[PDB]
Amino acid sequence: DTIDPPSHAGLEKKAEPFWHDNIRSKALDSWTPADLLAAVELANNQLYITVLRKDLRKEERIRGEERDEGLIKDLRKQIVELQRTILAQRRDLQIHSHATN
Amino acid sequence: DTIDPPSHAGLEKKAEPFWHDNIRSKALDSWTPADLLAAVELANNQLYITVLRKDLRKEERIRGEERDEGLIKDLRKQIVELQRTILAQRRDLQIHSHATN
Amino acid sequence: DTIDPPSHAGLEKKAEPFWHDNIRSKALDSWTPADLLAAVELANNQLYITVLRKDLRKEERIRGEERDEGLIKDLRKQIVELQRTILAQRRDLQIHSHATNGESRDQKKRNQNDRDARNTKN
Amino acid sequence: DKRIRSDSSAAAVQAMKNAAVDTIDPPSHAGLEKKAEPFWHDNIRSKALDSWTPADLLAAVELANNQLYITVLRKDLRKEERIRGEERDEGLIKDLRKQIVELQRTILAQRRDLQIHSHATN
Amino acid sequence: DTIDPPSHAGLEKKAEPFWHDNIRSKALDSWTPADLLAAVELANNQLYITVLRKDLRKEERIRGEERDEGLIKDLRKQIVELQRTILAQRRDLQIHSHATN
Amino acid sequence: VDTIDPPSHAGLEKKAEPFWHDNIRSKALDSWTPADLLAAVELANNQLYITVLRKDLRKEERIRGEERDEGLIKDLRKQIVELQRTILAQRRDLQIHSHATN
Amino acid sequence: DTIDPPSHAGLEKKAEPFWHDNIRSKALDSWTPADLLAAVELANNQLYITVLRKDLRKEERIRGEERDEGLIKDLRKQIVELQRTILAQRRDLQIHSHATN
Amino acid sequence: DTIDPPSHAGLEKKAEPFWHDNIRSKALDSWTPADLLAAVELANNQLYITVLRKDLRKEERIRGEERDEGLIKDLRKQIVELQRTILAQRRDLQIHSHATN
Amino acid sequence: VDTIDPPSHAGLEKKAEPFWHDNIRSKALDSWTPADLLAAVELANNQLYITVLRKDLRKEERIRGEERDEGLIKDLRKQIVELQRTILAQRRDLQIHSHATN
DNA sequence: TAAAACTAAAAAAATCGGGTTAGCGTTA
DNA sequence: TAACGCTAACCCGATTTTTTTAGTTTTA
Repeated sequence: DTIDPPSHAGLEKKAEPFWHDNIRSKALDSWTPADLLAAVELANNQLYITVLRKDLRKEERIRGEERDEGLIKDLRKQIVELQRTILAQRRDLQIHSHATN
Repeated sequence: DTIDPPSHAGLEKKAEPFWHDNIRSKALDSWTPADLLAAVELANNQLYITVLRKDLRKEERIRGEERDEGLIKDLRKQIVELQRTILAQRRDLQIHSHATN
Repeated sequence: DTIDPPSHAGLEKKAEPFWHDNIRSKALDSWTPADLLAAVELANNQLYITVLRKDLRKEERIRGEERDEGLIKDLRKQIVELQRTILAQRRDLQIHSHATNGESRDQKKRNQNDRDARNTKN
Repeated sequence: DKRIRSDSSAAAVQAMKNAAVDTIDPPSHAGLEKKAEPFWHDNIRSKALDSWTPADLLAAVELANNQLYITVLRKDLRKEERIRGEERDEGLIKDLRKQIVELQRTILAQRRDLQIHSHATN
Repeated sequence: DTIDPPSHAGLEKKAEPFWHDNIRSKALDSWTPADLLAAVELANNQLYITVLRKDLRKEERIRGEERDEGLIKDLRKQIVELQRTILAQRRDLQIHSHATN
Repeated sequence: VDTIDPPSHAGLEKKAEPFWHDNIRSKALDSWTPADLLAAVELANNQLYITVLRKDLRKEERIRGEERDEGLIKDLRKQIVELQRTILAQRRDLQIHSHATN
Repeated sequence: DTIDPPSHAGLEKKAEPFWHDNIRSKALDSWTPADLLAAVELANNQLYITVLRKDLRKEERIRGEERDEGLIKDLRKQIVELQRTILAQRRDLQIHSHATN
Repeated sequence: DTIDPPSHAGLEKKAEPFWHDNIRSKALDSWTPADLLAAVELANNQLYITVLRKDLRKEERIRGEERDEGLIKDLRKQIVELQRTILAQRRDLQIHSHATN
Repeated sequence: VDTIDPPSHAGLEKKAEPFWHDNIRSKALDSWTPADLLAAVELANNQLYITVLRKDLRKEERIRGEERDEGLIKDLRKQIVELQRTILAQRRDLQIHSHATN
């Protein structure tokens, strides 16, 4: 009850869980080839947030002179940029809540 | 009564109270798998504001030469950025007041 | 009647007056659990403006070499940013005037009648 | 549910009831500055008294404080513009000029949010 | 016939000509107390443009080493910012052409 | 007669009069309010000022060698675009843009 | 048949070809005096792009130490800014395709 | 079954898989010559994301003094810029989900 | 004759002609005004210029070691996105975007 | 060389044209 | 004590202004 991702698109291995969730959220007939390309980019981004968040939690534990507040500031911003991009991607595929019921 | 969060998404442990509140705000049938991924990001952010606010109140108590006005300025900005992101996330899930009232 | 704020959300103690005012501005049945979380953030910000304004008035009194014009400039900007964020928060909860009274054009007459009353008096 | 027709007798009662109570008093916790009261009274009188919610009144304090604060900054600016020679701080002059425009634009947004802009009142 | 400006608002003396022109541009009954406050800010800005333009013409006459191109650049920008603000203010009072034509 | 005269206090520059006359003729004379006429002075002054800046820019572009100031050239180019975009907004505000006049 | 450009507006001599094209693209009766002023600015800009592009092609030929990558970058940006301004100007005069098709 | 890309447009060789997917997502009669040019730019961008992502994963493996956090920051931003441009391109060709579903 | 010829003064580059012909054919010939043809030259020149910048970029990306200029690489990448976005605006302005033609 | 400050375009908020309720006098 | 004749308040979908934001330039 799913589709398999395009080979050329380059879905990361740990992103598959995310891919399956996105595809199941809209009628299977309604996925075009163009949409499936776009869905790879969405899944990759949803994965990448988990990776950056891990990086950030590490840096926040360090305390004293070693603590890099500049890096902390950057990781915080990169996480918000991804989150907002993901909202745009969802809207583009019409799998945002307004379009689904 | 509620749904359980996706394992791969990475909901932080102290964010569960927030997760439960968000899911209860809209009919259970109307949550898709894509929406549940998005709801993890919302809950994590609602938690993270409480964490930053604690950090800020600490720095504001310090007075004299030790007081870092640059860090105070940054924490204040990061808190507004999160707040505005949360409004966007709510709208995307249709759990903002207009959609529920 | 009112609602009590969520424990986990972390409403600051001196923010309670603000919380009560916001909740009373819309029908109690119409508050969801998601909205109540959002209402804590609104109340905290309405409090925090009063705190920054106090900080600013202090710095503006200082004169001479000690006067920090850079800090004065920053506090002034932070106050406008908060104010604009509060307008967005209000809109999100539908407790801004448009949502609690309707389209602008549908307020025209209501107001006229009041202006009229106010003359008959004088 | 629907609001009373502005035709109704009922409507004309509320209007007369309204103008008897001339104004509302500002929330204590909000922190209206003392010299801002004149501005507060003008804003409240510009729309029907029944139509002010508790949420709106909090927001109206922020509007009044800003309308006052413009007069304060403008005084500061006129002082600096008189100074000439080496003492003249063109950097501060530039900043005061910008802060005044930012406030002005914020005030327009605040008015619209409370529905006391001309479109809603005329 | 006209209205008199609020005392506390602080209409500058040389701004009165501008004040009178703005008030005459819409029916006298239709000015509320809130509008009159707002109209002071409009009149002060229409005055202030004339003041800055005088300052600019002075600096543009100076030539050689004394010429301050940085100040010239700033005065030019300040004049455009005022002009754009005045268009917003006009719209807010409904004395822009669309509302009066 | 054909036109209106500009408000004295507004400060229409002398060489801007040709522009003023063109703008006023572009909409019915009865339809000009006192508020509009103030706004129309700012429009005319800006339409003049573009011609002045353009002259300044063409001078600097002729200079070549070490004397050539590329920083000033860059600034004059930007100032001219900002004015042009402001003029579009001003026209819209007076309803003398093409959409309103057919 | 065409109209002749206003003298005071300052249409550049080599811009006339552009002027003629723009005027012919909409009914002659429908040009007001205000529009003709605006049309001069459009024609001057359409000319000036050709001039900057020539400047850019010169700089791109130079190679070695003499090559100014900073100027190349600036000329590239100035050309895009003009192009986008021209789109706005066209729309304002209602000689864009939507209005004429 | 498909169309062949314009020679002058310059579709990169490894982009062909992407090209085929995009063309198949809309009725063949409905592709104009202008659209086909635009579709080359879309395909090239969908390819180029895979290339940048590879570059980024390399830099993220390096640790110690050699690690360039500045380059890591830049690659992360360039990937989001491409992704947002791709959404605009899709909308322009009407092969986004709203137009096809 | 199923196309139009470009205005001489507009300055269509020689290698841009293939692009010009494709754009003109994408909309009914009667519907091209003289103003549109000027605008269409700018569109064609930009569609060409992307191919030129992309070639420049691929050269710089091959260089590795100390010679590699990451600053130039960053700039070329940005210039390519700016052009792309401008082209979308130009298409819409001429009504040869898919919505108008489908 | 990073931090502050500008600036288009997209996402959002307000407005608007035209239709439908439904209250409420007022005429009988 | 009704029935009828208006209007005000609300509603749906379209379009117009405005804010927010992603992204660039500037300045110390």
